[PDB]
Amino acid sequence: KYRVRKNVLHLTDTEKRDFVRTVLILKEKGIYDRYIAWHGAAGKFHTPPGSDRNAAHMSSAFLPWHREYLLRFERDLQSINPEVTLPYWEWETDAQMQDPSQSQIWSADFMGGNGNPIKDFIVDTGPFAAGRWTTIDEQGNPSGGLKRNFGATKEAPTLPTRDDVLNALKITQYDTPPWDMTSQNSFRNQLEGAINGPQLHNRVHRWVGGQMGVVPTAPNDPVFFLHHANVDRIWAVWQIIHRNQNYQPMKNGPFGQNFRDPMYPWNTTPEDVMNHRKLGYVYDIEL
Amino acid sequence: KYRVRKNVLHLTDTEKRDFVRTVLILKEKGIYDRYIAWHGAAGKFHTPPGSDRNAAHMSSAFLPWHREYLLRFERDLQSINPEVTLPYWEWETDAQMQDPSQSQIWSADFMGGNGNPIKDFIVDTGPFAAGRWTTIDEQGNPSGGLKRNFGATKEAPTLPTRDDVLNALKITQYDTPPWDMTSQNSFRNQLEGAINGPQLHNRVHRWVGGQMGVVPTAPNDPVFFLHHANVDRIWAVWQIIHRNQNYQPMKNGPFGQNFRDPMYPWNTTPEDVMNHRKLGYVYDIE
Ligand SMILES: [Cu+2]
Ligand SMILES: [Cu+2]
Ligand SMILES: [Cu+2]
Ligand SMILES: [Cu+2]
Repeated sequence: KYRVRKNVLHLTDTEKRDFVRTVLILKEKGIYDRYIAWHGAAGKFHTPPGSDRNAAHMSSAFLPWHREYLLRFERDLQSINPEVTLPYWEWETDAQMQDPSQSQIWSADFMGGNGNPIKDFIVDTGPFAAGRWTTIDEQGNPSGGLKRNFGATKEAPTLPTRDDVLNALKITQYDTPPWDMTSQNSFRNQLEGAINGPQLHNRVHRWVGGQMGVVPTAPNDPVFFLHHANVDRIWAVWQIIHRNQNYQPMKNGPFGQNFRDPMYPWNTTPEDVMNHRKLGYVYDIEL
Repeated sequence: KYRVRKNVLHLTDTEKRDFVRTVLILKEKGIYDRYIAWHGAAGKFHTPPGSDRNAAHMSSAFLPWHREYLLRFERDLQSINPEVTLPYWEWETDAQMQDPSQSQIWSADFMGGNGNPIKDFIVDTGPFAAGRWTTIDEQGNPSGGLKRNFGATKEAPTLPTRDDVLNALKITQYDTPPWDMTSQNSFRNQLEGAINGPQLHNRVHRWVGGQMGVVPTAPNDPVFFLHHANVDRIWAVWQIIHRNQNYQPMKNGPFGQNFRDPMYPWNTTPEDVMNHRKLGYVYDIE
């Protein structure tokens, strides 16, 4: 319960500065790119092979995989600066703004702003602007700078709402057979946002555009973690509320999606990460 | 010094059988694919990005990466059957055969044969023949069966010799800057076989052909692990010959390559695996 994960909006200027500084060190040290590689690597690991499901997306392990991912990332942040925890991007409240792109998350002392359409949507402002921050492609090579294009798409013009989130929280079953993009009455599939998609998680990715708009390049934007922190938070809340509903499938799902299978590229199981508090962190709204 | 790793040729018919069994169980359970994927994923992790070095090859970590690789793989074998250990293919003595394709390793009770020249060099004999063993491409999709094409290439018509190995054992330095394939007087580079390549390690791969001959697909062929078992043994010998040499670079190389850097996709450092005996295994003949 010790590590407290705060809403981006409640961060002090000092906190915002400290977080960015720590990320920039993770980048400079070679560590940040391991996260990009791990995420892409899970996308190529299909469960079972030739299925549309993979280790991190399109099936039950979507939630615990990303939880494990953020935890490792946070420990790395911590090892540079023990005062630093992983903030979350409460995007359903940004959604309530007349213009969500005016959110303070996108300020130059934080994430920086939207892309420059004269420079093919290259991010120009903030700590991660072209020149200060280099990106990698799906092959592991430099790809020339962060891009963003907020709301550009027809299918994802807006961020998910507070009501979308509340409706997902009403769902009873964690997941359902056949444990994929077609599952119904599935919290997992709901939060992930395949149900009449893109909705919720998938929608945020789409809305941001740039590298975030394409799954294998998504972690290239540091806001990927802030976004996923919000997803992980929504999930933790679902668990608090539905205390007897456990992870599914317990067994006899595809290998890698069961409660006790390891989650490639790790040996970590969904069981290992089910109780977030046990992992050493808590979300501010729990207090 | 408890788990002992044997020469393929010294295995009993039943050791061979149980090894084959255990591999097949690993495949069926989905665990084998993790090894294919880890290996391909580390091949796309360049250190630094854009360099020709990657986490697992063409730089210093090649030896400790694969040692860690086989360590985890053998543990997985063990969890199915505590009697099964990783054998090693001693390809330099096989090279002394008139026709190395007649080595017992390729018998039908073990690894199976060379590919069938009529059926696109699809392997059709042994436990891993098409219809009995599915294979996977660079992108993780099914791909239609094991292939092999022994000695079919101008660049590797033959396996490496006892003398190739003996010579590599003479190099004084584990490795040398710039910690890549151009490294001179480098043990790691010699063994990997980029010096006037393909030699040794590189050569064994090209000689086998099929999935073995292209690095991101190589672990589709179970013979990968037997080959790298031998590479690992060879490093083990060298370390004993040069007892006062250590791993390099200790701190000057790219991140991922230094003594206490983690080796993607694991947190394991080279340091963690410098002592194979500490890891819980020894090779028959030491
Ligand atoms: Cu993801
Ligand atoms: Cu995502
Ligand atoms: Cu390799
Ligand atoms: Cu190899």
